Amino acid sequence: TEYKLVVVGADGVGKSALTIQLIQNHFVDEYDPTIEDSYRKQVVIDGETCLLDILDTAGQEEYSAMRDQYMRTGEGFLCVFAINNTKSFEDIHHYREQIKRVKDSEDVPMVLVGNKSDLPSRTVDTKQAQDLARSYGIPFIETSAKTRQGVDDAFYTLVREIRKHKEK
Ligand SMILES: C#Cc1c(F)ccc2cc(O)cc(-c3ncc4c(N5C[C@H]6CC[C@@H](C5)N6)nc(OC[C@@]56CCCN5C[C@H](F)C6)nc4c3F)c12
Ligand SMILES: Nc1nc2c(ncn2[C@@H]2O[C@H](COP(=O)(O)OP(=O)(O)O)[C@@H](O)[C@H]2O)c(=O)[nH]1
Ligand SMILES: [Mg+2]
Repeated sequence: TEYKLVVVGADGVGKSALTIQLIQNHFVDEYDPTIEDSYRKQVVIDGETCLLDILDTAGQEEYSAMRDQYMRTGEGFLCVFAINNTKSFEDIHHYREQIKRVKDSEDVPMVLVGNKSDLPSRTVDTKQAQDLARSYGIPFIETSAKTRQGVDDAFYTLVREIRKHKEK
C-alpha cells in the first residue's frame, strides 16, 4: 500500500518535472528549483492499490540529523540524472552513497533514471548508464518528463523493486 519514494538527483536533471508528470500527467516548464516537496499518487500497480508518497528532493545541500531520519523513512529511491549533463551522471554515485549511509543497508531499492531523453544533446551513453546500473544491482530507465516516456515505468519499477526487497 504505502511506499515512500525519493526522487534524488542534482539540481536541474528534471526531478520535479518527473514528479509533476506522474502526479498530474503534464509537463511543467518552470517548477521552483528551490522547492523540495512531497506528493502522493494513488495508483494501482500490478493489482495492488499503492499510495506512492514521492519526495522531490530539491533545495540546498544540508545533512542535519533531522534530514537523515527523514531519508531513512524513504523506502525506495529514483537516482535521476540527465542525458544532457555529465556532472549529473557523475553525481549518481554521490546520491547512492548517502542512501547506503542513511539506510544502514547495502540492499536498498533504487532505480537509475536517465531523464531528458528527448533532447538531442546526449552526453551520457546508454551503455554507461547500463554499466552504472549493472554495477549497483539496480534497473536503468531512460525517461522524458516532457513526453512522459518511461515515467510510469520508472516509478512502477522502483515499487516492484521495493516489492522484491520485502519478500526478502
Ligand atoms: C540527496 C540526498 C540524500 C539521500 F539520497 C539520502 C539521505 C540523505 C541524508 C542527508 O542528510 C542529506 C541528503 C542530501 N540532501 C540534499 C543534498 C543536496 N541538496 C542540494 C541541491 C542539489 C540537490 C538538491 C538537494 N539541491 N545536494 C547534494 O549533493 C550534491 C553534490 C553536488 C555539490 C556538492 N555536493 C556534494 C556531492 F559531490 C554532490 N546532496 C544532498 C544530500 F545528500 C541525503
Ligand atoms: N526537454 C526536457 N526538459 C526537461 C525534462 N525534465 C526537466 N526539464 C527541464 O529542466 C528544467 C529543470 O528541471 P527541474 O524539474 O526544475 O529539475 P530539478 O531542479 O532537478 O527539480 C526545467 O525548466 C524543465 O523544463 C525533460 O524530460 N525534457
Ligand atoms: Mg526541482
